[PDB]
Amino acid sequence: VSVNLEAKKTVDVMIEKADDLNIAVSKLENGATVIDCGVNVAGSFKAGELYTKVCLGGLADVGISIPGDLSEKFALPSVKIKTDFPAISTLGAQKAGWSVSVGDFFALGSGPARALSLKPAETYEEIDYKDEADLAILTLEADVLPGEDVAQYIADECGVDVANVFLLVAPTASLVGSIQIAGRVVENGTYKMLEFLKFDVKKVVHAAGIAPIAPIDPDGLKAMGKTNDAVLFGGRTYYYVKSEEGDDIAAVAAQLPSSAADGYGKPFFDVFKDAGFDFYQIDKGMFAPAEVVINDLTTGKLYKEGFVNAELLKKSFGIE
Amino acid sequence: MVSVNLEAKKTVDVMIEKADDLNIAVSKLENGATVIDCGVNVAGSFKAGELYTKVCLGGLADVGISIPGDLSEKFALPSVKIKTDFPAISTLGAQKAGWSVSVGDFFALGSGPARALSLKPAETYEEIDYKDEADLAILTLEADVLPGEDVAQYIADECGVDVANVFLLVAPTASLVGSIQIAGRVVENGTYKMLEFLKFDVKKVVHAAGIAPIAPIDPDGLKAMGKTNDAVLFGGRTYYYVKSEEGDDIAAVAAQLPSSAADGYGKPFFDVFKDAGFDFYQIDKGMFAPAEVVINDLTTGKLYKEGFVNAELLKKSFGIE
Amino acid sequence: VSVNLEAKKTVDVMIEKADDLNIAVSKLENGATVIDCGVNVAGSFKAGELYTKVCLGGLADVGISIPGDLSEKFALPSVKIKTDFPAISTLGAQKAGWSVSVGDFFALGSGPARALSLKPAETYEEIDYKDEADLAILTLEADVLPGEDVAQYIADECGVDVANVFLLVAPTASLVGSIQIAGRVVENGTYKMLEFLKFDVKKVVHAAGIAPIAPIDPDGLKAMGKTNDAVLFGGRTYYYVKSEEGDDIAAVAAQLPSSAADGYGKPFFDVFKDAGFDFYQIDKGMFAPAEVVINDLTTGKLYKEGFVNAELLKKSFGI
Repeated sequence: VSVNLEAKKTVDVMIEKADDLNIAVSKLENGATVIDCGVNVAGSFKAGELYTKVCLGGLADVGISIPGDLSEKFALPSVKIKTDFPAISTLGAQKAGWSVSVGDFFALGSGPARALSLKPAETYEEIDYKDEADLAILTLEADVLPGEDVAQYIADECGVDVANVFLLVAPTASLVGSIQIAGRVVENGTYKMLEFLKFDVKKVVHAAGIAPIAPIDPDGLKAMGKTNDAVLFGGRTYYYVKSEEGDDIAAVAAQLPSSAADGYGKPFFDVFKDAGFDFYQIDKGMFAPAEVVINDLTTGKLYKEGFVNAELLKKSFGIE
Repeated sequence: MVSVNLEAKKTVDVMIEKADDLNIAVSKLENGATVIDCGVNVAGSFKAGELYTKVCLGGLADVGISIPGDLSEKFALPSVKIKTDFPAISTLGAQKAGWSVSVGDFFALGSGPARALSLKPAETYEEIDYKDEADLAILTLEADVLPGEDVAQYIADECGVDVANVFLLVAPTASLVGSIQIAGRVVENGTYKMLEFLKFDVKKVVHAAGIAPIAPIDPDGLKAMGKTNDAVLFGGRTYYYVKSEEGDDIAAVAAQLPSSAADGYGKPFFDVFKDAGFDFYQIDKGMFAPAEVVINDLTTGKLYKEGFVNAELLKKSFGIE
Repeated sequence: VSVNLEAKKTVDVMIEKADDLNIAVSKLENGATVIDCGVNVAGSFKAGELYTKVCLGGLADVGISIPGDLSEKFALPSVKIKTDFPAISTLGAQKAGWSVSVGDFFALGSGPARALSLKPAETYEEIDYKDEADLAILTLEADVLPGEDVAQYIADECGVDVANVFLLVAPTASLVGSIQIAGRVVENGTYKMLEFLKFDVKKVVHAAGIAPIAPIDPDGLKAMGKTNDAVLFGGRTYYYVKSEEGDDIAAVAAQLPSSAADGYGKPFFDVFKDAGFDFYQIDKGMFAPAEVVINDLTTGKLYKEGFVNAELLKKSFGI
């Protein structure tokens, strides 16, 4: 299964329905396409949904719901994810694993083009996947549009013609930004499983999750904080795994939630501030869902750890 | 400039092709207009109600019917969810029931895209800076009987289209599609209150979403009006993403918007309407508003939340403990 | 409306997208099609959704929602159903009313082929429906794939050529099993209406419901238990009915939930174990949704009976 060929099905919908989605498609002088989903345009709920689905290599279903009840409790529009290709979609494609630095353009790149450039190499080793395709689709969290030199750099790294590169872009501080980041709820768990817990994510057979769409804050530092908090305080995840002899799934579940990290307990913006706006001072294990539920198909066991913390989410977003 | 009639026609064509699957009935009038019965002599269906509602929004919103996942003892009902990235155009340019249709003994409020050709009422279109241009007109009608040839001819003439290119969708208040389409007005009730009562410029609403329960169907048209209003006024949640300008007081828009800000809030609408001697004039029109309102001001990053979903009044309205 | 012809629309998507859905399509030498949705394959969320839609004869919408609000409350991925053909979809097709026993293959058969073989006959009389079709589509809750003899038995019972038989199969203990059993939340109430309450289910005009996907347990008895429990402690239903003079809809509503049954209150596995693993000692009225909501369109009345029991769901699932 090819993440670039599969994601191209959704890129084609985005391009055909650009006007309906409040996004803007441009062609660079070299033939690459840029799809502005939030820099100079508003984007839309559906554009955010489709952008997230392209980050996932087309190997997940993405929806926007309003979960929550007939009661006084706080509820928000939320992004739900379902995937039956959990390592490939979330780590082979969605993870923002490519540092894109060209002139004054700096952004983390996500999406299926990462599975042609193999960014980073160790992820593709561990999930035993690589793509083969003649087009490359990357999504970029950035406050400006990339130009011709960024497209050429991505083309060369992916081994494709630059006229076959497609770049989707939206700032952190946009609706599409809030949606795509909430849509990383499942990814934050599989990456913590792989990098921090040393759990083999090829064992995760199915996965789903949901996290709220953070309010959009025009300050990019504040938007980083509120969008991370959406996942960390508001996210729920469900992983269906096939354990093997010697695995300790109860420990994986207990270790996974954001609350197991050191420095947990404050809105991200405040954590990052306490840390001197420096990542060396931050436990990256904090980047994880609020709540983790794991069904081990090998034993029939169900584990539930963490919980959604509505008080900390409301603190983050500025409401009582 | 997007056309609400041409966009809604994509959904009308699915309703026509799938009419038997949807439990609705399409007829052709002798003057060539099309009538789509979604509840007068037919049962309609969940999907008919979804699609009816999408047509009322001009095709410029997504509409779903959710069955809530809530593993607790709390009361929960099937609900209508709305998402729109054209908020004033979809909800006010199309959805709002701004046309009083009175022809012989047929009387109903007309909603949907045809309003944006007949400009009903004029001030809405001036304030949202939108008018359609189309050679067909689609109107939905909350009525207990099917409209005939003269009603279609009147709508065609007011819309400046040929009557053969008129499409009328009809469902009683007291029907499944009536409860769905009125729950689907959850976002509209806030945008119209912003425009008409709070004098807020709704062209500043960039995105909007909302959800409201589907009221139980009561065969008494006056009781059905009360229960379906109550679904929004007590059960509706709304989410408005706005771009404020200097001098706006978004905190005050948020606080002023919910149904509970109105005088007379606090009883089922049937009882409010009766205590008021069944006359719309004795009613605070600010009462027609969502239960809960959340506003994200994109200009500042602020989040505001006002009002609340009132389960006790939904249960009282619907007759359950 | 033909439940076989309508379900074939979904079968065709399952066939075309088999690799994308982690299911396996095979053809037997006699030309029948077997679609393995969980025996030797993982299946998927979308396979389970489409399997459940095929069980309902294509006459319902099925979704998988990822509920999970902003609170400490337990929430699980759940299956939602909406239907405007409630007796035909849930009893004429979905109900697992056909005992399939051929050699050492034993399973209950669900889906549209039941409306050709008329299994059982009384259901088709009471709902006033029968199909007419030249293909037959059956779903089977089984731990092994059926072979040519099972396909030929189905073909002959349904009056079709075996080359036009389609069998979908998944074990109880699989993702598709958990999904398709949670998808029976509305059927559990319509069957109990017809069989236990003697209520005429042709009066149900619309219906919807939702139940959680149970955790998958590889023990088939424990899987039977946990997937039952998803509906009987976790399921909500909504029936829109048209009562007539003489009907007592308040009594229907009160008598329908799982909690009105004898032996209610323990996870099903434990109920069943106490019963000596014998369906004779079990009140089958316990196979009902946890919560029942009825709107009587003739009167405008709303009734709500039963309730979701999150503590017993948690007990059943071991958390």
